[PDB]
Amino acid sequence: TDPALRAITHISPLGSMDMLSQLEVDMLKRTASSDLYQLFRNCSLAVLNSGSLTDNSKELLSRFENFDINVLRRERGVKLELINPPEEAFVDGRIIRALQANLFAVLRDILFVYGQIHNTNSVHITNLVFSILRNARALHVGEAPNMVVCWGGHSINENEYLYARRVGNQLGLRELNICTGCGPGAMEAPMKGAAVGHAQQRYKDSRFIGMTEPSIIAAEPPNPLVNELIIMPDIEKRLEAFVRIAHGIIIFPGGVGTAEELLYLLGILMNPANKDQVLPLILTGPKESADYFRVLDEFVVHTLGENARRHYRIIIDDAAEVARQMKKSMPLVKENRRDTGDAYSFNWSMRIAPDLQMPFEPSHENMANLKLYPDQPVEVLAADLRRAFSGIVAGNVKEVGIRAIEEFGPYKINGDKEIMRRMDDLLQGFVAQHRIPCYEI
Amino acid sequence: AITHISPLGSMDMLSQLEVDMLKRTASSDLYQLFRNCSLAVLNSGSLTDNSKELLSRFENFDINVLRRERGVKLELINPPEEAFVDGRIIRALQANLFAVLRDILFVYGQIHNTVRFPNLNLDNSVHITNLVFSILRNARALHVGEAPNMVVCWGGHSINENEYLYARRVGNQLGLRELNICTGCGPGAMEAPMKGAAVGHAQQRYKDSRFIGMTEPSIIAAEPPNPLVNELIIMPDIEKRLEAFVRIAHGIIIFPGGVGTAEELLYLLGILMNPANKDQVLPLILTGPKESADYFRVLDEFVVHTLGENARRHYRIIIDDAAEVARQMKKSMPLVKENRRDTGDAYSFNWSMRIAPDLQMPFEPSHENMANLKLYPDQPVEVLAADLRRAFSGIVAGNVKEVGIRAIEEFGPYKINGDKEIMRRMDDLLQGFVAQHRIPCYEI
Amino acid sequence: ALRAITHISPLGSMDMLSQLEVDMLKRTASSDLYQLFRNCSLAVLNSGSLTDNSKELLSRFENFDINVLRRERGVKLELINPPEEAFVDGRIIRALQANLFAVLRDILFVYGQIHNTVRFPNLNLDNSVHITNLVFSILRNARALHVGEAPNMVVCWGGHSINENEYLYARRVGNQLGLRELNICTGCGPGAMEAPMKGAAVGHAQQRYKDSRFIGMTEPSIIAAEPPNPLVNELIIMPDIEKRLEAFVRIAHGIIIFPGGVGTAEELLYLLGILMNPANKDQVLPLILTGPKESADYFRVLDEFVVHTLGENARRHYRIIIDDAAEVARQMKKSMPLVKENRRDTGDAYSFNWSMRIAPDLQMPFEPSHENMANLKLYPDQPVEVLAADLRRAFSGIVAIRAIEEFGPYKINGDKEIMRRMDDLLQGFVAQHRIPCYE
Amino acid sequence: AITHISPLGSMDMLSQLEVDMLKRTASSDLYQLFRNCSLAVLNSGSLTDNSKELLSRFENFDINVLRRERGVKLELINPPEEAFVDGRIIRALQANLFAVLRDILFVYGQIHNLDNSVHITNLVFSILRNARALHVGEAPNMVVCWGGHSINENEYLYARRVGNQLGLRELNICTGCGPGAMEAPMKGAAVGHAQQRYKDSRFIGMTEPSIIAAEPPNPLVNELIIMPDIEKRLEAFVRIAHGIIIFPGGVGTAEELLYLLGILMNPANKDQVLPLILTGPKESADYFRVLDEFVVHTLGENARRHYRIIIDDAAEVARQMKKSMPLVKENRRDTGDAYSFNWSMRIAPDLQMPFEPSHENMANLKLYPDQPVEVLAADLRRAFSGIVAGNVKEVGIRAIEEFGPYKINGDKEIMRRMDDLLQGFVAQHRIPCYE
Ligand SMILES: Nc1nc2c(ncn2[C@@H]2O[C@H](COP(=O)(O)OP(=O)(O)O)[C@@H](OP(=O)(O)OP(=O)(O)O)[C@H]2O)c(=O)[nH]1
Ligand SMILES: Nc1nc2c(ncn2[C@@H]2O[C@H](COP(=O)(O)OP(=O)(O)O)[C@@H](OP(=O)(O)OP(=O)(O)O)[C@H]2O)c(=O)[nH]1
Ligand SMILES: Nc1nc2c(ncn2[C@@H]2O[C@H](COP(=O)(O)OP(=O)(O)O)[C@@H](OP(=O)(O)OP(=O)(O)O)[C@H]2O)c(=O)[nH]1
Ligand SMILES: Nc1nc2c(ncn2[C@@H]2O[C@H](COP(=O)(O)OP(=O)(O)O)[C@@H](OP(=O)(O)OP(=O)(O)O)[C@H]2O)c(=O)[nH]1
Ligand SMILES: Nc1nc(O)c2[nH]cc([C@H]3O[C@H](COP(=O)(O)O)[C@@H](O)[C@H]3O)c2n1
Ligand SMILES: Nc1nc(O)c2[nH]cc([C@H]3O[C@H](COP(=O)(O)O)[C@@H](O)[C@H]3O)c2n1
Repeated sequence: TDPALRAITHISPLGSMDMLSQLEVDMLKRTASSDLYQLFRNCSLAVLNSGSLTDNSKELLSRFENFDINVLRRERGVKLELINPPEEAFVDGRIIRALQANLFAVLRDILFVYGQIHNTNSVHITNLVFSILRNARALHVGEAPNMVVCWGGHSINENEYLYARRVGNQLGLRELNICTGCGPGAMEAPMKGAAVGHAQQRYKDSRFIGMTEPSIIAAEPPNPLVNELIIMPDIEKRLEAFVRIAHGIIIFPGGVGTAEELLYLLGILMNPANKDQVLPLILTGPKESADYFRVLDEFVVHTLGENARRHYRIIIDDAAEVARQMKKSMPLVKENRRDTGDAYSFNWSMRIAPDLQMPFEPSHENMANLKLYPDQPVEVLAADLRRAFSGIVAGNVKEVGIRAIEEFGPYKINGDKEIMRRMDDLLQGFVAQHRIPCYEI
Repeated sequence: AITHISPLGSMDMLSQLEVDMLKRTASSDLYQLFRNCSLAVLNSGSLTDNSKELLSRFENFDINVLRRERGVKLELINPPEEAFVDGRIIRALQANLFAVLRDILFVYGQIHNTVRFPNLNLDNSVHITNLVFSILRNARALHVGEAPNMVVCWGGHSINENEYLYARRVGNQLGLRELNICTGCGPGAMEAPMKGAAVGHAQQRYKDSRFIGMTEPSIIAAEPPNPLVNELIIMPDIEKRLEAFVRIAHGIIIFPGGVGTAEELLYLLGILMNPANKDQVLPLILTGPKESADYFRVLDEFVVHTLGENARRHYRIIIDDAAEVARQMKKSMPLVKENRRDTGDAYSFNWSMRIAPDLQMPFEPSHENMANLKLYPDQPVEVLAADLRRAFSGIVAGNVKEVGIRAIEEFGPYKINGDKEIMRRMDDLLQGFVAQHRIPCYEI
Repeated sequence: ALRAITHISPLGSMDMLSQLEVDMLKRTASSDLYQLFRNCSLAVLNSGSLTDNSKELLSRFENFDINVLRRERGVKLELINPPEEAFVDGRIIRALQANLFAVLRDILFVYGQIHNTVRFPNLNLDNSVHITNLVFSILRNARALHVGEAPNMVVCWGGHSINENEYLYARRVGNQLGLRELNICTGCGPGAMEAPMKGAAVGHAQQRYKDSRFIGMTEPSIIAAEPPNPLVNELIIMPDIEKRLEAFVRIAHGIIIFPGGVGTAEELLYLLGILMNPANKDQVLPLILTGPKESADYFRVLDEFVVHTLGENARRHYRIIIDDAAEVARQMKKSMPLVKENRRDTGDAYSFNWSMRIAPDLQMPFEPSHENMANLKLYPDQPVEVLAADLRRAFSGIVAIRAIEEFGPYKINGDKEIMRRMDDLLQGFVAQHRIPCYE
Repeated sequence: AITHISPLGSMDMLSQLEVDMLKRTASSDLYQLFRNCSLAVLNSGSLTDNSKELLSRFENFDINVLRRERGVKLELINPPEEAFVDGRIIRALQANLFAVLRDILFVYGQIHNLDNSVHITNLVFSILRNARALHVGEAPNMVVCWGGHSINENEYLYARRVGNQLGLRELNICTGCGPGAMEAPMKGAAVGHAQQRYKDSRFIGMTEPSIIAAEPPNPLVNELIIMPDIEKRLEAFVRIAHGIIIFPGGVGTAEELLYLLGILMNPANKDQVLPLILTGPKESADYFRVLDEFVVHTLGENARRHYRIIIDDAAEVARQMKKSMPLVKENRRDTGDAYSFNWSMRIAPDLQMPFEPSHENMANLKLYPDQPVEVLAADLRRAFSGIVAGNVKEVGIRAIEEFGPYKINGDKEIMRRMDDLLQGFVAQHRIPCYE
């Protein structure tokens, strides 16, 4: 169909999409013909660009502008044609199996999942999240709890990396499996250690999950350790499924996305209906992360109240203790699901409120109608804080309207201007570690 | 009195909104079916080989879909006590039960009533086949990369002592060569193979036997599955049952099943003698003990006179040579593997096989419909055999079923019209089958 | 598609062999041991025998001969005129392939080596520590003892020929036993040694147990005549009946004795003489005797004989169930966790009962010389352990001659009431069809 | 300060009379070997690379053999605390420890003919069989990876790069259990196995009682074998490998490449397939240059049918290695040889025998081109094992002052190449001790 020089390879499916119905295959193909192709292409490039020697992002992706991918139809199932893929993703002309699987992964979540809902109620949003993970063969039936979600920051310095490896090698010396946001630095070090420790302790089925969104994976290649890759429709459905599959959470330094994620966490942990649930939240870093955490906690205790630190707990420069506590909490998390009658792998009990599930358009009017009142209940005040925060993080990676920072005025944030005064040094502090301007009186 | 069972195999990871949907559907009129089938599942291997008498004893039995946050459970109010060893359900029985929950409630209920999958008109043949595939994929029944070894084994409900022995032997041979059996879940001809194949898999240290039994809600409800069946599948109607028999077999051995097997072959030949399927490899062997000779042959004549010597290519008869039937099968696998390899086709499912729409949809033997059934030699062989199958479906047991009798006492017998010699051959077959104990209800 | 010279590769036993050991196989194969290795190998290949014959079945293949090949990697086996039923489409049946290399394992590699070749010193073969440590290295080299194995092994004894009831019933015991995820070990033979495994199969099937272990133990003279039954997964051949019985005891976590005619009497008296010994008052080895309806009286006379000879203290080590298939499994399954605990507290292994003190008396083999028979001390002043040990050697010889015609009938210098119960049991067994041979 | 350990993998099912053998062997003079090797195994993974001083901290340590009816247990008096997690011994550390109980207490003590070349080879096999390292029915993927104890960072990176490429092709690594070049190949291999989903890595590390006494096994070694001497350690290196890859190990690579070319160039081994790739970074081009020159002159250019030199192409190093594997299988197939043990390879009994560098013997060593190539290299290795060892050991400093320097007989041109290679080896910083 094309006479040019176009290095091709035909890949068979590995670990997803393997048993496909015919009428599903058609659907896969008709979707790869829609406008969705760009995402499907750009994600598939980042998937084959994993663990690239050159530690770049935009420039790495621009080199392969000759790249393309096609969905090939066969009576049995389906195959992926790879025109001009990066050479590093192949050994002796065979695709590396990790990558293969993570490729067919992107077929699954971007063209099979993301297609059927986006190219076509908080109960629907959860059962749908469950369904995605079930289809991802990620909820293992009869699995004792060992999953420790690790949130963290895109860029991090050398000490912070070192310490997050140590937490990992510990987590792993205790036979605990890790999830992250499939990205780099903080989302990577914990697995990198947990492997070594998984090794030493002869653990034989290391789960290193990695949850992400269309807009993140299109630019950010999954770090190489990720052995299971899940892509969810939006951040909103990403954070929800983070929480539901976790048996522990360990926030790291990181800066902006972390802070935003913490508020998401807390406003589900402080809701009444969830005073019985057991999800250990240990924040941690290295010695030089002392002041950073400090001001974080100061911010929460001001906004949400001191009663908010019911739910968290800060260990500093004790890699071993963080893994020890996470290991001890695992029985309790089982039991706490035992007597609810709740799946060990999916926390159906945790009540996440529709405000936490509803997506925040980065529209200017959205922040201009935002509310920050101490009279608002702790839950509502925290959800609005998180939605403003996930909008700022989207203002550099989604680029849906980058010039709307001050297009007809600054984001009218009506309410206690002292909440913003606390974020003054907080936001500049993230800029300090390289992680009324935007608000309004 | 009341035991609560956990899932085993089927229904292990359920979404809440789904568990839920079971309990509603469990309350619908469908309930009696769900109960009947679950009582049958628990009465497998019953020391009493009684059909209706065995189930009528357990009238106090009843079953309840219980909801928990994790998943779903089953409440067993007065279960037959045999099915419990030291208080625990027999793991086999457990998994068969949760199979009835899968195909009876999550599968039958859902596609017939709630339009959750919209795009399913269930007349379009593409939709019927793809569905037959979704049913099977969900029963974890199709395996990816499973090199071909499934010998589907059609037979007869009641069979004499010799036929059993002979069919057990074929199974032993089949399983001495590491071939897995699939039957129609029942007793006799559908039990005897798996029963021997078991000793075969054993001697040959074959591990992970697959003894599939495929069935339909009316069959299972009256007839418990035989105790050997390892994977239970319940297809909505015979039509979907046969159609799935085809697609998942890599070989087919038709044992002697009385006048029933006659429409069986015809159905098989219908798809086989089709020009788009002149390339598909599907070993069709018939076989039987010494005495089954006469019975296979009188069949043979009829087929060749109605369809031709060309029909004799697709099948093969063998008699009292058990082993050779295992031998030809084990041989034909690699060719069947290949036949799929070049057509770019799944090993476990035969997508390419064109089963014809008139064979997918059901046929009702209305006295008007019967006589309009075109049966003459000009009409191509495909249509000839398929109408011959529908014509045999109605006239066979046209006197056993009291529906046929009452209707052939009102509107008269089946005055079918087509070609004189054909109704001669269609007769012959029945006069011989009657000679072998295997106005009339029919007319020219 | 097969010939009459076929070359079989190893399966499951003798897989990794050093060249110097490979040589040892061939030199022992050319020595006088050959007939044994020949007869046994024919036997193994004649399992699943469609024809229900014994000696007539094996005498038909006089052309069969087997030879030890040599390659650099290991050993292979040369089958010259094997029987055809043990091959399918020119492949050897994988069952028979193991059991063949099994016989190669124990008859030539073991029995050859330990008897004479001083390649292994420190083999007094009289010291009872040596016999026991030897029985271990056998079941070890036979990959028979599994590390970290929760106890599920139930040894079954019984009669090689049994009516159709005794078989049907022993089948049900198996079915139930199996349904509880228990593994059976018998003496490899027919009838009472087949039915437990035969049923045990179906229920292992119903309960999705995925590693049946139908062990069968035997000794060279028996297997030469009796082909193992088709169910046997592990074949193990022990040098003599004595070392076979010791290893029975060591591997069992339960012993059921079925209706084995007068053939079980020495069997029970063998168990008792280790169970009633002192240092074994803490050990946990359930001993049920069972049978179907008609076996009732057959145990009856039996139990009487033991009570009166050894005492009612022998009823401590056994129990008796009749026609309750289901129960004999239920109790057996129940006893497993206790058997784990008793080996646990004692610091002992689960697969091998080191701590049972088996009498050196019972380990050594018995000569029923008329002098030795008379000198056999059969008095109740002697302790119950030695009383049962001497009562067994008495029954093994008197029941199972040319010498009672040369010298005389077996005038045992025993206590008369012991001799009185002895003859009364023999007469009661004659009522059940199960000057005399004694005096 | 005491813990008790159960057996993991090694020594798990033992007969009672064997157990007794373990105890009395432990109480003898072999105790010190056991203890210092046991100590080193518990010291794997330590951040401190002061191999010796590390052991000097834990001089309180001691180790007792515990009897039980079931088997054996290991009492640990004052064990290093880092080798535990929440009181649980690290499983890796558990296993290698019992492997020292295996090869040092059980094996070494008991075996101490050993004079007949066939007896030595069958024993090396019985040692590898008891170590459960020979897998029956195993496609050949073992690449033995020789190298040097301390290498700079560019050889460490390069050796790692090799491994990753080896791994990425589903190939297992065998090394000398140490660090430096014996670690980076496995360390790489690790990352790669993962990427390709290779789920059964076999990072065999073989060694001798003297080596492991002071040196903790590097943390990647899955399976630890300890052979009695070096002579048997090498012979074993040879029979289990399917290829060999020689990293830049300084002058320590000289006798090695000779020993190997000895068995390769002997006649009866003209049909065996054992690839030999020598690789390294760019800094190693001169270093391999003089090595290859010295050989082409002494043994002939026929010797370069047996060794190939690749420099700075890690991919190809593996690519060829991975291509060789099917050929090494077939080569064992048609000979009727094991795929796990190269029984057919003829090792000459002199290469199996230890060489004592007595002034008399090294002078008696025949070193002239008149003798044949197989013998020449053998004597050349026995030459270098004393010559270069001269400038380091006292037998080549102290003995050459007492009875005079080493006046070797043979041919002058050979001795010229020898000295010329050495002068090379001094120039890359890797009458003297030799005349
Ligand atoms: N609550 C809960 N139960 C689960 C889960 N996964 C598996 N199970 C098992 O379901 C089985 C049914 O026992 P129930 O007592 O009725 O469970 P329930 O809490 O919902 O009532 C339990 O097995 P069991 O008989 O109790 O054995 P075991 O759990 O003690 O080992 C339990 O282990 C889960 O994610 N949540
Ligand atoms: N058509 C088809 N291919 C399948 C099936 N299952 C697995 N395969 C794999 O697909 C490979 C065929 O590659 P292609 O030759 O391109 O098939 P294609 O023309 O239809 O695209 C098979 O090669 P292979 O030679 O069969 O490898 P192997 O399975 O013997 O290892 C096998 O690895 C199936 O059910 N149908
Ligand atoms: N007696 C015996 N023990 C064995 C055997 N195999 C493994 N073990 C284990 O030994 C462990 C007990 O620790 P030890 O320190 O050795 O006991 P000991 O004092 O009697 O020597 C148990 O693990 P655990 O987890 O502590 O006990 P459990 O819960 O598994 O039963 C037990 O399972 C065996 O063949 N026999
Ligand atoms: N040389 C050698 N042979 C081994 C090894 N391991 C297993 N075998 C097998 O021994 C079996 C006997 O076949 P032969 O044809 O006699 O082998 P040979 O030439 O090497 O002597 C072969 O099985 P097969 O059924 O005949 O063929 P295959 O498909 O299993 O490979 C072969 O694979 C080994 O480490 N080395
Ligand atoms: N045993 C084992 N098992 C796995 O699954 C692994 N995945 C990645 C590694 C490597 O990660 C570390 C990288 O840290 P680095 O040395 O580059 O600074 C290496 O020390 C390696 O052990 C690894 N090791
Ligand atoms: N799961 C399992 N595993 C083995 O290893 C087996 N070996 C033999 C059998 C058979 O036992 C019965 C034979 O008795 P039959 O009724 O045929 O006379 C068959 O119905 C089979 O189940 C078997 N089953």
